[PDB]
Amino acid sequence: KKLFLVFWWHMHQPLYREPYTGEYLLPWTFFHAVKDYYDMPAYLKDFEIKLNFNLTPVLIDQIQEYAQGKAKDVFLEAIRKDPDDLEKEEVEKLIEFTKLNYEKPIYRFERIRELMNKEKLNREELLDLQTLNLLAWCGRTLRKDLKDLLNKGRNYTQEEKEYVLNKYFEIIKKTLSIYREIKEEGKGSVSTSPYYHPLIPILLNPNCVYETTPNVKIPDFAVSFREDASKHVELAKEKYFEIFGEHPVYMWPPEASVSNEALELYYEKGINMLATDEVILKNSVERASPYLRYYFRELISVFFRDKTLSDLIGFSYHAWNAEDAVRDFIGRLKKIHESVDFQPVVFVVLNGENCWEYYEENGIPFLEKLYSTLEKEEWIETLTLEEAMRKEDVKTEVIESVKAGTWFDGNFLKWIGNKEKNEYWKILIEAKKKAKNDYILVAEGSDWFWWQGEEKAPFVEVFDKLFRSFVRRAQE
Ligand SMILES: OC[C@H]1O[C@H](O[C@H]2[C@H](O)[C@@H](O)[C@@H](O[C@H]3[C@H](O)[C@@H](O)[C@@H](O[C@H]4[C@H](O)[C@@H](O)[C@@H](O[C@H]5[C@H](O)[C@@H](O)[C@@H](O[C@H]6[C@H](O)[C@@H](O)[C@@H](O[C@H]7[C@H](O)[C@@H](O)[C@@H](O)O[C@@H]7CO)O[C@@H]6CO)O[C@@H]5CO)O[C@@H]4CO)O[C@@H]3CO)O[C@@H]2CO)[C@H](O)[C@@H](O)[C@@H]1O
Repeated sequence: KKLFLVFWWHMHQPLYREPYTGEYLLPWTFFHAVKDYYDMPAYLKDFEIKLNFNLTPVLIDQIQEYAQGKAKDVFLEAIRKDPDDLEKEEVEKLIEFTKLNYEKPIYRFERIRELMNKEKLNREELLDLQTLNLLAWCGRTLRKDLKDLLNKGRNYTQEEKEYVLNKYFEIIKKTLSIYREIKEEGKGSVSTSPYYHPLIPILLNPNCVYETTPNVKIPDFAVSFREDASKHVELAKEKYFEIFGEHPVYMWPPEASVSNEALELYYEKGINMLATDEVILKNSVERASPYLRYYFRELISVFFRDKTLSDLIGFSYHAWNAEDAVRDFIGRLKKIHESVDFQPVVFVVLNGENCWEYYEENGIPFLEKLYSTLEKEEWIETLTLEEAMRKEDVKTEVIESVKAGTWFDGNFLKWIGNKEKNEYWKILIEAKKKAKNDYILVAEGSDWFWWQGEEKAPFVEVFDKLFRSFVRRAQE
């Protein structure tokens, strides 16, 4: 009797490329590419288990742009430049960016603490700040090549910094290939999402917000987004086929978001399986075991992730020592295993790039201990998505209706329902009436609405500038 364990690491970045200037206004795609997007699948070279990945098409577009040397990245130019050539504005952004990341364990360099305690910075100190910002995002693979520079800790030259950049761009150029490689070796499945990561249920039917939050106020949706919802899915299928050579039969719905109408859309577009959130399961059915393969109206397979295990990795285990966290994780799988007659299916689904920066050593002690330990538990079988979709010896159940929501509390309030978030929807609704091109699809990505109307964090104004630029460009 086995427990079936399915990791599904979701990788996404909204489009940071401003459409009028072509500049990448935040460097987060570059930094998560060099730290995580290559290195998360690359674990499969060293550990013989199954791990699955989701890549949004908008992320893939940006990785390709960086791999070609085409990406004009404003912050990265502030890193690359000799400090003598830095504008005052570029020095401020470098200092701001350091302070934002300063308490993260990946930034724990003695030299950074000293630099941030100085009132002014000369060229040598700025060179250190530039290079250490780069070295802080070093991924597992380059830890070996760059160990000399990591141990040096200070007194970096312009040529050492350019060496690090050259090795980082080599990593980016290999990033799409490693996803192809682990798929072709059978080591993991790769999925995608609707193209710009929108909230499909709201594009199809905004009234679905009332199923969980009946008293919320939303704008007047006087235009249809339903064919845009189709286009997001259709364009992602085309991109996926081009990159990976298959029609996608599974997709990750952005923010785990589902509704009855969204499930019908996915099925109509040929999607046979997806996953979503446990809170949605509990909001929708009575005997709500998340260890079953569900069939929505006998038409599309639906797994519900184990929210606790997914949240433990995402939010809690960063502060634990690696042995304790892995013992706790395995102990929780043991409890699941002993609590049921059948072979349970355990989906662990979370973002694959955002949590590691809070773990000691960028999560490498934790993930190496976890994957090493899973390799030796005979009663746990890690599965690809294809295997989980087809495994015959699992328990199943038919489900006829879901309560629309997302993995944020089972509802849509992170993206709609207050004055500021509603103002973005109103802008989009008005722009949709005059849209002439697919930049209206870009503006439907969930991220713009996520950041809107929150407490003012650094660079939040950049997301707003991008959103409105795509909305403006869509109408021309
Ligand atoms: O809340 C305040 C916040 O303050 C601090 O966080 C700081 C960061 O420390 C700082 O670096 C910066 O954030 C940067 C970030 O570093 C950049 O990489 C980038 O963020 C990207 C991100 O990297 C991308 O992956 C993408 O994020 C999408 C994501 O792909 C998508 O799946 C979804 O994911 C979030 C989801 O919507 C949330 O509900 C939650 O998910 C949880 C649920 O909460 C929970 O209930 C549970 O069951 O499951 C869920 C899954 O784990 O978190 C998910 C993120 O992991 O949406 C996001 C966002 O759309 O794109 C973003 C960019 O859009 O840019 C940012 C901003 O510059 O600044 C922030 C804030 O200042 C603090 O350390 C942190 O803990 C606090 O949360």
